[PDB]
Amino acid sequence: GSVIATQMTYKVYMSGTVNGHYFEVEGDGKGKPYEGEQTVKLTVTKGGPLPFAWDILSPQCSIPFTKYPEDIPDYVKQSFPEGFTWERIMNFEDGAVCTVSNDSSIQGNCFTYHVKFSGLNFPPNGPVMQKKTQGWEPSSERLFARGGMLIGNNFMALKLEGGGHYLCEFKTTYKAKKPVKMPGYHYVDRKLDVTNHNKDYTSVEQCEISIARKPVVA
Amino acid sequence: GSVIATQMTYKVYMSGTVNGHYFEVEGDGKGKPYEGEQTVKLTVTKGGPLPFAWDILSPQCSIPFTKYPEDIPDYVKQSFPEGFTWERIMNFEDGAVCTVSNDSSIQGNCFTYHVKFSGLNFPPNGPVMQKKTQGWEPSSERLFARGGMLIGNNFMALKLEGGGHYLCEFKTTYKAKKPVKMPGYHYVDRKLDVTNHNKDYTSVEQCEISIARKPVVA
Amino acid sequence: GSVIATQMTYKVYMSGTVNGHYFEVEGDGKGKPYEGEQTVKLTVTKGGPLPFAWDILSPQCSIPFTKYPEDIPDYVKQSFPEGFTWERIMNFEDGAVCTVSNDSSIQGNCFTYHVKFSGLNFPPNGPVMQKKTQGWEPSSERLFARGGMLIGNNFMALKLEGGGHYLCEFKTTYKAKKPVKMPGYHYVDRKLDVTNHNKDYTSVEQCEISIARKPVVA
Amino acid sequence: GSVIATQMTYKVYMSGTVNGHYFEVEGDGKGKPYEGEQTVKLTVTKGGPLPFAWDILSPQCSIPFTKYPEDIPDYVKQSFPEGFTWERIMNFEDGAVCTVSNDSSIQGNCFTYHVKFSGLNFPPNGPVMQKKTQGWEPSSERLFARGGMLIGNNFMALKLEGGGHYLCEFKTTYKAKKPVKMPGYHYVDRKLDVTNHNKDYTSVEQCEISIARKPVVA
Ligand SMILES: [Cl-]
Ligand SMILES: [Cl-]
Ligand SMILES: [Cl-]
Ligand SMILES: [Cl-]
Ligand SMILES: [Cl-]
Ligand SMILES: [Cl-]
Ligand SMILES: [Cl-]
Ligand SMILES: [Cl-]
Repeated sequence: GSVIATQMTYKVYMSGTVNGHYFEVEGDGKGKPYEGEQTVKLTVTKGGPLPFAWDILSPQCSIPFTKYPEDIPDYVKQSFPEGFTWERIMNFEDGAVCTVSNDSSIQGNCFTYHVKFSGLNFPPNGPVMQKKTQGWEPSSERLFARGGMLIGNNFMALKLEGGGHYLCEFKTTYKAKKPVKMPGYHYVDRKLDVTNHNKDYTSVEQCEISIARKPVVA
Repeated sequence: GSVIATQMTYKVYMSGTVNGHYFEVEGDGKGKPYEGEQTVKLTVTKGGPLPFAWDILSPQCSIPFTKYPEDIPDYVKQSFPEGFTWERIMNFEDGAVCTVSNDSSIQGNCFTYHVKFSGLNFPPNGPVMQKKTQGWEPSSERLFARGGMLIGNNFMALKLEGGGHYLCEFKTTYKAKKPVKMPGYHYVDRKLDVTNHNKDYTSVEQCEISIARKPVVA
Repeated sequence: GSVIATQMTYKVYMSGTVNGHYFEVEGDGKGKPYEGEQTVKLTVTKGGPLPFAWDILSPQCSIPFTKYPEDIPDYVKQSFPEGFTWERIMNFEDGAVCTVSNDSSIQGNCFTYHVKFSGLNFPPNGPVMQKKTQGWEPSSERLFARGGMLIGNNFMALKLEGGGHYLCEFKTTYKAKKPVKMPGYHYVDRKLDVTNHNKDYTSVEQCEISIARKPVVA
Repeated sequence: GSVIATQMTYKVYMSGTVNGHYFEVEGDGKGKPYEGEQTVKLTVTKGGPLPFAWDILSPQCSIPFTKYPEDIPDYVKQSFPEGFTWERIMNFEDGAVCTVSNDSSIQGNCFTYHVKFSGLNFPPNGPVMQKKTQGWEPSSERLFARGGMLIGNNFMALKLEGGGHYLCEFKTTYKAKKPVKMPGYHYVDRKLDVTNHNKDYTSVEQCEISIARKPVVA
């Protein structure tokens, strides 16, 4: 409540590989953590232009910016100033798999995100390597507590050029760097929109709204 | 609209195996399909008492009873009177796997469900064979259209005796027996409660509420 | 050694569903269990002609007929006369999944196999429903002991019409009906050949050679 | 045949993360590529001592050193001097997942391997984070050709302290940097032994024997 301002900014430092292609990305964002609203601008600082769809990286560029009701303990925020980290597995329906690790720290009014992205087995003629994806459908992450950690499961889906979907299952484990009050079985709905970008996506702007809630039908 | 009364009844005829144990179940239910409210009474007619947790069978005992808004085409209802079928895969976090097939038909004011359940690899000392489960947490099924079919993905979870959860991923493919108007990316929230049962669950009563909706944060 | 003749015969009684299609199969086979050589004739007694590739059922039609060296304890044979059962999960690379349960008993010189097959989510335009498969490539099952059971993992592959492969991962758990001497980490190589069949595969003849061995490079 | 000496040496440059823990490793090895025999010495140059079992990294430290019969085209060797790369997915039975990318180049009598390792979701009280593993059981990789690539599937297993096994499924895709003669359905048996190491595994010596063969029972 005192550790996180109503208006925060954050920096993203991501590096990784996709089918063996190394790359680096830097971002500058801001938003209202208690409102669940945020925005960020990314810049491919190395390895660009990327030979793959930007969409697989968009969800890797900020959990603190999630609107949690008062009756539902905010796992991520509580962890600060200590901070926290998250580990993610992404299984695409065509065999591709990604493992992503994050470390979230805080310094005053700014959050710092260090991210390592590892993605491979993306079919050369698939939607990713052919850049045929058109953003993510809004999602709903199932979250529960286990071993002092918060685990989130999400059935994500990328909109395909000309109609259709490219499926991907998300599993993210959030690990606070200090004991916090564990939440109950809940969900976080999100809508991530790429609001701007250049011709080759070496520059991108993203908009995200994340709101937590109890089961709709309890 | 004319094929399905506001108040319907249905019969369930299920047979199958769990770790090689054959069994048979018969049910009698009713509800308001357009209200998404239903109830059913099950009776283990063969193989009882079952040496496993009833909870794995509860979700196998009625899609027509789902409240769909008017702006979201009801895939299942449209299929009638022709009817439809569904195929389901259940992956429990401890290795157990179940495949379930259903056939839904209609005769006047009564729906008939024929179900075949195949479940195996349930650890002998696990929550299922030890009957340590305590009902399902409310769920949220992600649904989209593909190849004239409706596919649903759900991150289900069984409440464990003494706290904790026993996870299970659901994937259900709904196949209408006739071309129908396909729906867009949506969800169906549910809460399935075992409202009554005898000492050995050879007799069970279930309550279910299923409501469809558009993404909470679009 | 006394419970199993050098020349045995067996009967197969299989029933099940594939994408909701019920069927029944009966078989009559024979072979030399200690030689790992066997043959069997199948007859679709119900639900035929099957609207799917026979190949998915061929591996479901006899572990006792496996040549085990003397330095490697034969898990399956030891279980007799008590017998044993096995549970199997089949994951095809295109999403299809099958769960199979078996019960193996013995009466004199004849083994009796009761089998329940549940398969679904086979794409309508896939190799299975389109009958474009041409038999299994020889396989190698990785076997080890756990909880008094023997678990086998196999990377199977169906030869496709015109070249190529249709992959399927096999996981089989063998459960002896009585405590037996557990084996060490080993393998069983097999070659299953459809030696004869009629136009619509309502009648089939299969040939199988199964030999156990220690790791080739220890 | 002329591009690869009968006696080669190689250098390994690996970096990565495990549950968010960054690390770096350097290796110096040698062996007889056509004999399938090789050895290598690893040194944790950064992030050591590693808080996890070394065994998960041992298989990441040399395909060129595999003995292929003459009747079976050597995919990896043919690719040189152009070289090749490989992408790997590792699924441990307790939920942990690793994605590994490699790039193999050649300069005279020395192979250079650049490796990126990403592993996460290793349970804090599991065999890996608790360093309770004792080397890999010998393995057998199922290999076949697809899309000009060679795909290998392996059912690996880590020996546990006090008996038992910690399972892990391997899937490796080999991508030659130039068109080569594709091989048929075959296998590669291996035995990887940690021949020496210091108290905290910041220094390790490994021995590997890899031999290719046709199906044992064709
Ligand atoms: Cl907890
Ligand atoms: Cl809560
Ligand atoms: Cl459609
Ligand atoms: Cl809609
Ligand atoms: Cl054992
Ligand atoms: Cl042995
Ligand atoms: Cl090819
Ligand atoms: Cl070959």
